[PDB]
Amino acid sequence: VGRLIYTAGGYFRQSLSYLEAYNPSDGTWLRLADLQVPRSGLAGCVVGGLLYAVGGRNNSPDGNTDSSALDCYNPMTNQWSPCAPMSVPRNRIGVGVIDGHIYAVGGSHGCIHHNSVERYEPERDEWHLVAPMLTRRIGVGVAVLNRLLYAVGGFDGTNRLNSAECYYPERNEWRMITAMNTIRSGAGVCVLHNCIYAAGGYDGQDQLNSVERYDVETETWTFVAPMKHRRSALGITVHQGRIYVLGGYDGHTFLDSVECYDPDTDTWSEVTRMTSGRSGVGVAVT
Ligand SMILES: COc1ccc(S(=O)(=O)N(CC(N)=O)c2ccc(N(CC(N)=O)S(=O)(=O)c3ccc(N)cc3)c3ccccc23)cc1
Repeated sequence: VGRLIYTAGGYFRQSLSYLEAYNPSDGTWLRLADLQVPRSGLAGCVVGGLLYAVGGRNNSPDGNTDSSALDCYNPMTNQWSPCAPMSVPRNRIGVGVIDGHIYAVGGSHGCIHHNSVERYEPERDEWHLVAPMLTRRIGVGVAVLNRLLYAVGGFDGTNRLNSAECYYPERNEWRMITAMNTIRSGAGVCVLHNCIYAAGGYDGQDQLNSVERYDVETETWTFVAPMKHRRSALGITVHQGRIYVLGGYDGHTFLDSVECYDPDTDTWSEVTRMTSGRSGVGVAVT
């Protein structure tokens, strides 16, 4: 009877179709309607209390194909419903919500490394392209803060990135903001109390466990306590003023651990474990 952390899809051995939700007050997991097609490297977001699944890579009998798909899940009806697909496929995608619109940002088609972002209008059920990013980004993290969209880290097709750019919908243009002190692709990026948090990811050498935040007051990146477990391609969300990071890859095993970050005490604790270790999930809280 509360807001829940949903995790859709993921990977373990092959692409996953699970939808599950976690209740933080009683620490319990719920099993909900599976995705109609299994996907990993998708992103999740919530608009108008609906759960949208964006992008990822399909796994199917035809083959493993990068997805263009947008699908919408209603917690009241426990039902998945297809919507209009994006202009292009996008694996390793990031998404953010501004003014009840979904921004699909970056991602990979084959090895087209996208730098185009498109915006979906739920009422109209339409996707319309907007200004493309300055940089090509896949495995990119996205965050919205004061109606400004941030794309953080990723891989441009040749380099792993520590830059981050910020989108002013007002002007429909992108500007580069201060780079992170760490190169992160596949990171977890969320907003919490006027900070963007980039957590884990891959710097090109090893999977990361460090966490840094961009304080927009200072437009500079600080380090904070690190996670207990290295993890790349994690899912991240914020719930009741704490950060949650779910699963991911450590270079060795597919994590099932869920860690919770208290900004007040600047510490991480492991609050639970998922039912199955996985990575590349989409996460949203409604
Ligand atoms: C073989 O073992 C597996 C390890 C992970 C998975 S996955 O389910 O999580 N998955 C599914 C997909 N490709 O769609 C993904 C894989 C790699 C990514 N990165 C590349 C990027 N950002 O471009 S990475 O930086 O995080 C990274 C780099 C190197 C290593 N060794 C590990 C991770 C992803 C980034 C965002 C979302 C998903 C990603 C499946 C098998």
